[PDB]
Amino acid sequence: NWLGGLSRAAFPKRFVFGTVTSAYQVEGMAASGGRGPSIWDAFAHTPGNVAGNQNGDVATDQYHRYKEDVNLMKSLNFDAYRFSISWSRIFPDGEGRVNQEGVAYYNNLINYLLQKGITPYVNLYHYDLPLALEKKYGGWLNAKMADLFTEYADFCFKTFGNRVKHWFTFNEPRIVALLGYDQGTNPPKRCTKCAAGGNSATEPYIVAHNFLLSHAAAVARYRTKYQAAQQGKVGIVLDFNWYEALSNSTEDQAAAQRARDFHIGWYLDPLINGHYPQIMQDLVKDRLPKFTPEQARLVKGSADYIGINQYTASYMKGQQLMQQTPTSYSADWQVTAVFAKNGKPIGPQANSNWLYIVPWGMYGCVNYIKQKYGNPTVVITGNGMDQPANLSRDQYLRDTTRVHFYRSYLTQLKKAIDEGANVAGYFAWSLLDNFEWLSGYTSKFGIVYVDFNTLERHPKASAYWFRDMLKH
Ligand SMILES: OC[C@H]1O[C@@H](O[C@H]2[C@H](O)[C@@H](O)[C@H](O[C@H]3[C@H](O)[C@@H](O)[C@H](O[C@H]4[C@H](O)[C@@H](O)[C@H](O)O[C@@H]4CO)O[C@@H]3CO)O[C@@H]2CO)[C@H](O)[C@@H](O)[C@@H]1O
Ligand SMILES: OC[C@H]1O[C@@H](O[C@H]2[C@H](O)[C@@H](O)[C@H](O[C@H]3[C@H](O)[C@@H](O)[C@H](O[C@H]4[C@H](O)[C@@H](O)[C@H](O)O[C@@H]4CO)O[C@@H]3CO)O[C@@H]2CO)[C@H](O)[C@@H](O)[C@@H]1O
Ligand SMILES: [Zn+2]
Repeated sequence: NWLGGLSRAAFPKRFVFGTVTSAYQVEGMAASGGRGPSIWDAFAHTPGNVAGNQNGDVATDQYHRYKEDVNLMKSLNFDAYRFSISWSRIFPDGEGRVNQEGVAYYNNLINYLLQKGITPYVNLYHYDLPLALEKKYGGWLNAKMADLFTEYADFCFKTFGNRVKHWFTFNEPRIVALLGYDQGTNPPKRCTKCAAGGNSATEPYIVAHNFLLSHAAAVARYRTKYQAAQQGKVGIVLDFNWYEALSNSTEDQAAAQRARDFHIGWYLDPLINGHYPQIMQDLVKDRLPKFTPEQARLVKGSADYIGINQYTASYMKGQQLMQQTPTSYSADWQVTAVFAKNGKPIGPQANSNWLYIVPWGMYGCVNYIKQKYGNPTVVITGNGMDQPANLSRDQYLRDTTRVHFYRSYLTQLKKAIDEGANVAGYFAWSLLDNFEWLSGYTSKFGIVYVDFNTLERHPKASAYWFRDMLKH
């Protein structure tokens, strides 16, 4: 069957199904309703940065259309909606004055979701640092971010936490560290060779450390001030793509494990075990900041659940570990990614060049977290694939590849859960075609088509797939 035996009955009782967006990617009204600019507003408005010089000024205009979009998700039988609050929509300068119109938007959205029986899962941060904080403090390079983020988090807990019971602090700090500070292709565009300055061998580690410390401080505030009354939870969202040893050699198996440690262990070992992975300590040495015992104790156990964004997989080929002059976080891994084995590609690519369709990667990631980290509560916080630009409306709607993608990936997730993985929920990226960062509007991840000329929504085949699969 086109559902392939999948239904709510195929997953644990009370298992949560949702869709996901992020503020800058869908809201629009980027310079309206009192919102202050983020580092992404500045970046996207700079010619050459984004495909077609596009930006999120309007995006999908969810700001005005949110009731349409909530009605749609309810009609598709989803239980939950993961979205983010724009920090600069609440605090236009990142600190100080509150934008009451901004607060009103999120109240209206949260209240309508609950009215419609959709549980809000709320991210505090999704790449969108207030520009004022980047300029004044140097953003995530500054340890003061822990205080600044905590004050922002505190406001959100106070203001929305009587209704919001499922929080995330950050979205993919690895990608911020990697693209913002190693490669320098995302804001603030820092790297060794970059015009804005930087150092690809040191800054990604500083940035990751400050995300972990800020996460821990915000959760400490939640637990000490808000938890007793509000009785909600706070997690974090981490990207994890699977790495499989290219061969059964000791070298290749070590390479795959090294890649896992530099990718997900970078954050999970501090969050679960209170230290960075040993291999990163051994290889990165004095470039890897050290948690004090007090900080390690604040960070350890500070996530109530682990959000995982899972998309793809690759093979890893090893080498003899070498003494090398440090150049970048990326080069520190001492591995080679490989996308074919025995002459056959690991899988076909979606529109995004990095996204190989490899459903067994979902099983790989979830099983690995279960076995390595004491089976923590995991939520799949984003999974999906993209169509290219320039298709007709009807071609977008007949998204048979995406239907196959979800059926296969969810079957692999089911396999891991049936083997005992502690997965509490699953969220499809995305509800809507949206502003896909550097790809702008040239990458279409939605189960719902958005006509970017008219802003009309049209559910794709994959939307009706979810509706059928999720019927109560
Ligand atoms: O309906 C509005 C809109 O829907 C869009 O999506 C369509 C798909 O294009 C179409 O293929 C899909 O057909 C499903 C059907 O809904 C299921 O009920 C049926 O399930 C069968 C299954 O085939 C058997 O193997 C199994 O044993 O039994 C079940 C249940 O009896 O499977 C077919 C697919 O083969 O329906 C979607 C939703 O309508 C359309 O693209 C668009 O044109 C429509 O406007
Ligand atoms: O994109 C959809 C949606 O989900 C989330 O998107 C994240 C993904 O979770 C994350 O895996 C993805 O990471 C990519 C990254 O964007 C690429 O820049 C990077 O490219 C590699 C390249 O493949 C290599 O050949 C080269 O050597 O190195 C570069 C990196 O230096 O590959 C990784 C995947 O391995 O990034 C997405 C965001 O850009 C987000 O939460 C959401 O907002 C997205 O819309
Ligand atoms: Zn509008």
